[PDB]
Amino acid sequence: HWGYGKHNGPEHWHKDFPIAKGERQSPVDIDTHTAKYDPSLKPLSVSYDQATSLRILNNGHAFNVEFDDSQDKAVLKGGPLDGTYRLIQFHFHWGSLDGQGSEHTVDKKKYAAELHLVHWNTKYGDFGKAVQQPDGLAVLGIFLKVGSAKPGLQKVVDVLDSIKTKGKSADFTNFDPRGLLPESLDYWTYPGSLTTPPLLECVTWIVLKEPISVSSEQVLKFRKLNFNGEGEPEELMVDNWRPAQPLKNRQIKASFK
Ligand SMILES: [Hg+2]
Ligand SMILES: [Hg+2]
Ligand SMILES: [Zn+2]
Repeated sequence: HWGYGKHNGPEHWHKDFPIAKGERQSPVDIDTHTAKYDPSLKPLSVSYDQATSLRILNNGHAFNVEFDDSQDKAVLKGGPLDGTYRLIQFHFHWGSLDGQGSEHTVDKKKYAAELHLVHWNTKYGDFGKAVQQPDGLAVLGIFLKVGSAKPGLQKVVDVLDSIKTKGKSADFTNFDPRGLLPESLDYWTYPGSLTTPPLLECVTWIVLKEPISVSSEQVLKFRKLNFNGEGEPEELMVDNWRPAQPLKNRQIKASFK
């Protein structure tokens, strides 16, 4: 069962998920001097005002904040995207130290964490169907640096106690993901994959240039979570990130000059 340790971590995934060595795997290093401004991108539309969060869940590898996605409540459109993509869940990847934790990197710089807001292409009807398509998914990726507290993140931080171990969930309604956005919507975009098994190559990545700042205390609370389920040897949930993968035959575009 895949994880992030020595015996079941990213170096092992290809054995059960051969696509791990595929042609459009994620994450990737974003070489800022190789990415090219793309004037054919429309502005990005992040419409999260009617968002309907339901629950937070520790899934053994991270925590998902889940959303009701049966209607166009929280949606991503515009930018490199055709049509409407519905928010289904968000989650983070983080490190054991501030010097690591992000999945994407910018000129090889690792941020302390990365937030992924996962959306699925509404013409495919549901999420399961979206993941059979090369344009099924769009992930908004937002870097986290240690700094000032992010007030919009505190609700999440405060619930972590109650979902310490694998399989625990807690009610998590009326959470507003807008509080997790940086001021600018400048981004890089490339065709990629999910960064966890089964590593399906269904993703349009939209990675914001501007990181959000979180507090040391905020990040510290992420690191108190558990990989293991209740009553098992304690393995702190830390360093749940896949390192950068071969760019291969791919182009990263900027939305900004
Ligand atoms: Hg897991
Ligand atoms: Hg796909
Ligand atoms: Zn992720």
